[PDB]
Amino acid sequence: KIFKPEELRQALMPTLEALYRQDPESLPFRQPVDPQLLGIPDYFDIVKNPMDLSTIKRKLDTGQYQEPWQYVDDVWLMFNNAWLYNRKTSRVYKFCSKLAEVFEQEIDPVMQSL
Ligand SMILES: CCOc1ccc(C(C)=O)cc1NC(=O)c1ccc(OCCN2CC=NCC2)c(C(=O)OC)c1
Repeated sequence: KIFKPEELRQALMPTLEALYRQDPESLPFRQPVDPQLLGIPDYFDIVKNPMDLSTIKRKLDTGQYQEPWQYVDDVWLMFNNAWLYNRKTSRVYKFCSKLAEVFEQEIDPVMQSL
């Protein structure tokens, strides 16, 4: 099956917007982690493949995904980076867990429809 870029955008962008809409939980994920600004210079020593909502959105807008599972992989890369880097008591870690719950719920019916 070939998935056209606009088909993927129409189906998958609403699932990304569902993550963006989460407040407070999406706020640390709306832009790439800037380790200098945030005062966490060890970040890139631990997270080798950074990912965030704005990068995923740009990839959808520029047709960088051929298959739905590639989009899902990037969302999960974002989650796994945050669970890897952050302590389990931290805001970012617990916010990540909430976003993963939202995403699981949103992506399932969409995948059925694709
Ligand atoms: C200090 C440690 O922070 C982090 C550590 C790890 C990670 C990840 C993904 O692993 C992320 C962060 N945090 C951030 O990236 C971050 C970035 C910007 C934020 O807000 C943006 C601005 N707005 C809020 C203030 N006024 C208006 C506009 C936030 C935030 O607000 O989270 C609650 C977090």
